[PDB]
Amino acid sequence: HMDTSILNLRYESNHLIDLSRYASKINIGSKVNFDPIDKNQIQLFNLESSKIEVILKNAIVYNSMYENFSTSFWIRIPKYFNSISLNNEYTIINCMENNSGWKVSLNYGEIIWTLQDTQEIKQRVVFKYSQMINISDYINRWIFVTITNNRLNNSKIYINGRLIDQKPISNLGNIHASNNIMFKLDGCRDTHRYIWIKYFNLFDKELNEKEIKDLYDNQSNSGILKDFWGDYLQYDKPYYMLNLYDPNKYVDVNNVGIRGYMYLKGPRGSVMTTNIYLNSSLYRGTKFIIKKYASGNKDNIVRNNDRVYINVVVKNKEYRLATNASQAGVEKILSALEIPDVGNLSQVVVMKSKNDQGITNKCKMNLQDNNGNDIGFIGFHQFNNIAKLVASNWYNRQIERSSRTLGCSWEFIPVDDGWGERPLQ
Ligand SMILES: CC(=O)N[C@H]1[C@H]([C@H](O)[C@H](O)CO)O[C@@](O[C@@H]2[C@@H](O)[C@H](O)O[C@H](CO)[C@@H]2O)(C(=O)O)C[C@@H]1O
Repeated sequence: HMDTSILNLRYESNHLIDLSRYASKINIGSKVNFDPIDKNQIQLFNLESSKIEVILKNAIVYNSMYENFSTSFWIRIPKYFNSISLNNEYTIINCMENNSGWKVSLNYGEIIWTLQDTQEIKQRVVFKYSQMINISDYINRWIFVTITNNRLNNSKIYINGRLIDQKPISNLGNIHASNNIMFKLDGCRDTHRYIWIKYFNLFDKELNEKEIKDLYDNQSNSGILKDFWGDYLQYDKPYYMLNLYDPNKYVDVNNVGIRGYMYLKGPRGSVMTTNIYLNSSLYRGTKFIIKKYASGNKDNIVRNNDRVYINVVVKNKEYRLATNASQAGVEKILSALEIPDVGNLSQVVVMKSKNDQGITNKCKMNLQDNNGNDIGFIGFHQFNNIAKLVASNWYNRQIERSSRTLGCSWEFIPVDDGWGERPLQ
């Protein structure tokens, strides 16, 4: 019954603007980069001119002993690669003046919130993520940050709608924040560092748990499927495949044609920089390309419920993922077929977004016959110790979001500069 956002930065009507009633003024530097496909995604480099300043209407400048307030935004932070990034806290969102106010800063594996009163009393709340981990929910993936502040008790940091850390701030006095907000890498020693950011909001209350969940859901664009990094999933774009039940395996073929089969094999192998990161290799196996079938939309964005074809790239040539549904048993083994030779075989796939408590960006792929009847979600099944890819209605008959739909949960991984791995070929 009341929108509590007092700043809402959004790309609309050809400009990045504040949608709130305050219409705070925005100044964009010459070295700010925008995503051509998703116009709201903003890239800030470690350069002077790569910045955005917001001039706040005076009535919303924070100068108080008592007022509760919150902030939210989405961020995508490239993997830290070099020891130059160790022990180097750098500001990214600045509303400090004369050593009072608030800021968001980053450090190796950290997102930090700092409040400081006019007597120089400080409090920090921190989200810490490891870079020594097989598959990270956080490294180089879009994350939803929310920070809330109750002047009588705690400051809280949430990540993807989940509470991470809370610390008391009731000892802080008057906090006199800056007249402007500066989005800019300030004090970062790594010359190659950047961030992606979108949807920055300020709120004039402490947001509650539900409000934060709703904000997360709404801002996530659930009508559009996402790749592994959290960007829009696209047609005609090569992707490496991740199966969430077996994250240490990758997709391979051996032989194309109807006597061949797709399968999962492991382990993936590792990428490493000693003391800096140790992760599973992501660029392994045969790449998949999503192809337009039924969609009436002209763009290359894959939408929830889009019926598509899936192509497999083998030796730089495209083949069609298909199966003969007539085969005995509920599990229908998938093959990589010459596109002209697919005939009446089952090949149409319905793309669907999943969302739950686990990792973000999950996709399901429901194979259908040519009459539109379900063959089943694409997962895998053991045949003589070989984990062959299959379409199976066994998945569709399982309880939703429960652990038995893990095997048919996939993510699509394109090569990305914030990951830094070199493909083997
Ligand atoms: C709750 C229950 O009965 N669970 C069964 C399970 C279900 O039938 C299935 O998961 C659907 O929910 O099936 C089980 O596996 C069976 C094998 O033990 C048996 O040798 O062969 C069966 C098929 O002919 C079937 O595969 C399973 O998945 O564990 C048995 C389990 O109790």
